[PDB]
Amino acid sequence: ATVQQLEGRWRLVDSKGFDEYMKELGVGIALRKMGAMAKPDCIITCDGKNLTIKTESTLKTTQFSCTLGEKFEETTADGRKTQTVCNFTDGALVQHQEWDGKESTITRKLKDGKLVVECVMNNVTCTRIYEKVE
Ligand SMILES: CN1CC[C@H](C(=O)O)[C@@H](c2ccccc2)c2cc(Br)ccc21
Repeated sequence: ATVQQLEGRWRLVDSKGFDEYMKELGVGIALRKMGAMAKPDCIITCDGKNLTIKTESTLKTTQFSCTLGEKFEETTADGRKTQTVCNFTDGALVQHQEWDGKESTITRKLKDGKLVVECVMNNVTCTRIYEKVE
């Protein structure tokens, strides 16, 4: 498994636990409803150690870029400003966020040709499955 194999445009086909993960983050109702109903595409690009992830939908689009292994300020969809680090480790892209004494991890991995995105904060989890599209 390599970080490059995650590259491309992917479209959301299934979600579980997302609303509860947003509740654990303390996301307010406006943003939770938009999350309930955006069916985004996730676009992953990686050039050596440079990574960009763009999550795109008519409701909401976010994008960040980083260097793998280097701490950076991420503005999240819900407007947190986190200190994030992304690494490709044990065959998954692991995005670790720390802010105001709190932490959350988002992992992205290939499983059976699908992109599986898993979020966790304080044992509250979400799992989102994306299929590779043109
Ligand atoms: C870190 N991600 C992972 C989960 C979601 C995804 O990429 O499918 C993502 C998101 C972004 C734009 C539109 C809908 C959902 C999201 C939304 C939010 Br409100 C908080 C974190 C978060």
